[PDB]
Formats: sequence, structure tokens, C-alpha cells
Amino acid sequence: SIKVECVLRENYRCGESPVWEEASQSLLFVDIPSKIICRWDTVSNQVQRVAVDAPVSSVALRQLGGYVATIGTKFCALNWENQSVFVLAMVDEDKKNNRFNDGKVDPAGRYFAGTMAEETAPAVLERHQGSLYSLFPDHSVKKYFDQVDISNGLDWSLDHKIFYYIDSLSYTVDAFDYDLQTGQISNRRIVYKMEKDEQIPDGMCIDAEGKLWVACYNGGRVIRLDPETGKRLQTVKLPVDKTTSCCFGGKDYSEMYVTCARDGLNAEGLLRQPDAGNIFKITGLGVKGIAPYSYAG
Ligand SMILES: OC[C@H]1OC[C@H](O)[C@@H](O)[C@@H]1O
Ligand SMILES: OC[C@H]1OC[C@H](O)[C@@H](O)[C@@H]1O
Ligand SMILES: OC[C@H]1OC[C@H](O)[C@@H](O)[C@@H]1O
Ligand SMILES: OC[C@H]1OC[C@H](O)[C@@H](O)[C@@H]1O
Ligand SMILES: [Ca+2]
Repeated sequence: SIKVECVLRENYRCGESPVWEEASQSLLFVDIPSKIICRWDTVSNQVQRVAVDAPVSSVALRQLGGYVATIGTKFCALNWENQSVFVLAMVDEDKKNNRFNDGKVDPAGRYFAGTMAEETAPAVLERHQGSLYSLFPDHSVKKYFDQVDISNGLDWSLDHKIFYYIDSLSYTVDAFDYDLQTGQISNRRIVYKMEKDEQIPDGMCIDAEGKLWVACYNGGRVIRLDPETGKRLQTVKLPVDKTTSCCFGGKDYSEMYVTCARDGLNAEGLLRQPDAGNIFKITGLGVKGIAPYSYAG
């Protein structure tokens, strides 16, 4: 029943931030070092790209039209019709060598995204240089906490009272109390401790049953976690090791899309993993996900 299929063979260097746009039946994502925001029309099977001038680490839908994205250390807005990209807000202005990493829109339309020191190789970087931010609908930015190694996967409970969060080099999935009307968070705690063979926790999405799916970078898998118990429910393996993120999409959010990377693989690794950097689809998981929220500014 569970089927893993490589569905887009474009060999991205580090595919990240998959988000399903049901209005266009398209998958949006980024290829970070390639400095492109990608939109894959799954019907026509055509990919369109917007080139940007710095590494781009996440993309989200913008409610009023178009898209938003994290490029370098700037929150940016994109009009797809004119390919125009402009800055909404900047962060980490006191940092020499930082960039945004993962980001996602909360259930009130705020664009959460966190930063990291820039890497020279995978997970080789200055420690604790990142912070978590959110871009509010009025374009102001809230700073939540600092000392982040690599800001990564994040999502919100279905009752909108819990915020789930991954700093990759903590090797844990954490939770906070979260207030929907204000976007405030409180009382960080560990919810899941990654096993050795699960490697580095990367991207994460919630499903319609309130369980969490986490992409395991270097672990060649996604895992399903119960945040209520702190236990793993399921593991699904993929034929690429550097699985970076996941989201639900397609008909009624019943299909999972998984991004991955070829950056960091040596000659032998590339040969063992011919689909490194491609987009995968997983069907038959037996759960559906939920629609992404759109940025409200
Ligand atoms: O550290 C290697 C990779 O780990 C996963 C991060 O999301 C990505 O930005 C980073 O480049
Ligand atoms: O001051 C009370 C208010 O504090 C903020 C909460 O989001 C709101 O629901 C509550 O009513
Ligand atoms: O959302 C389900 C659970 O997720 C983990 C949180 O630490 C816990 O407080 C919450 O009840
Ligand atoms: O309520 C503000 C915003 O919250 C996110 C929703 O996806 C968007 O439609 C809404 O406009
Ligand atoms: Ca990531």
C-alpha cells in the first residue's frame, strides 16, 4: 500500500520548503544554494523558477496574491506575474555570516522563520548564531529566542495551542505553548528525542490526526511521531539519504511530497543515490495532512 516514487527528476542541490498550492495544483519549493524559488505544475508537469540574488531557504503562499520567501536574512515578497521581488523586513543585521533557514506560516497568517550561521559544509558552522523570528501581517518582526544552531522544521497543533519546533543540532523536536491571537510562545519542552539512526531532524509537518512527520537528514527516511507520548509511530524509508523536508499535498492532502539534497555527497555517494536532489511522492500513508496557511501581509 505505501508507495515511494521519484516524481520530479531535476537534481536540485538542496531542495527544501515544499508547500502545496491547491489553487494551481502546484508544488512550491526552493533549491537553497542554487538561489531559485521553484513552482512545479503537477498537471502540465512544467517547472518555473524565479532566480534570486542570495541563497533562498523557504517560500510560502501570500494570501493577497503571489508568494513570500526568506532570501538571505530578509523576508521578501514576490509577484510571480512580473517576477518582482522586494524586501518586507530584515533580520540579524548584526550578524556577518547568517542566513534564514526553514519557515512556515502560522494559523493566523504570520510567517515564522529562523536563522543560522552560514555553513562551510553540512552542519559545519559557528554554533548558536541563529534566532527564531516571525513576520507579522503589518510587516513588523517579532524575535522569539536566540542561541539557535540551525533553525528548522516547525508546525502548529490542530487546536492552535501548541507550537512545534526543531533546532536541527539539538537532535530533538520541541514544543511551546502558543497563543493564536498574539503569536506568543511559552515554556519550551522536549517532545521527541531523535534516535542515532534517525540522524539530523530537518523539516516537519503535522497531519490531520495531530501527529508529526519529520524528515531525517542523512537518515534517508521520514518518521511519524506522537507528540502526546514522545514515541515514534512509523518510519518510511527513501532511496536518498539527505531527506530534507516534507509536506502533504494533492487530492485532499492525501499525498506526501519529500525534498532532498545532493550537496555533500561525494562521487561514490552520488552513484549510490542517483535520485539525490529529486522530489519524491509517498502515497498510501493512510493519513491526510492539512492545507498550508497563507501569509496575511
Ligand atoms: O546542514 C545541511 C542542511 O541541513 C538541513 C538544513 O535545512 C539545510 O539548510 C542545511 O544546508
Ligand atoms: O487579555 C486577554 C487576552 O489575552 C490575549 C489572548 O490572545 C486573548 O484570547 C485574551 O482574551
Ligand atoms: O499537543 C500535544 C502535546 O504536544 C507536546 C506538548 O509538550 C504537550 O504539552 C501537548 O499536549
Ligand atoms: O486570518 C489571517 C490569515 O491566516 C492564514 C490564512 O491562511 C489566511 O487565509 C488568513 O487571511
Ligand atoms: Ca531544513
